[PDB]
Amino acid sequence: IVLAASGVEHEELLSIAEPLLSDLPNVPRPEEPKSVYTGGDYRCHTESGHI
Amino acid sequence: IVLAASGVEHEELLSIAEPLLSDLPNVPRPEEPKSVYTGGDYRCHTESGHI
Repeated sequence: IVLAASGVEHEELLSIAEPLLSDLPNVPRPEEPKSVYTGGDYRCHTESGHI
Repeated sequence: IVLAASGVEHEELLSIAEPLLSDLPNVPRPEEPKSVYTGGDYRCHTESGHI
């Protein structure tokens, strides 16, 4: 998680977000899944109601 | 057009069906269309309410 402000001086948002967002428990980020690039082909002629 | 009967004497059937079909005009038969075999592939998933 990450906040991001575009018009807020840092002290305001920090003093506001510390009391609320400091309670989330600590857990180590699981690894990312795996994707590979392969060839392929896909095909679907439009509906006969459009031909 | 061809008439095919299973349990009928030929002469009676011919006598009945001669006055009705003999009047059709004669015309050369059009040449049969053609199709050449071509290996291909087809895929289409079922409606996704039944997976």
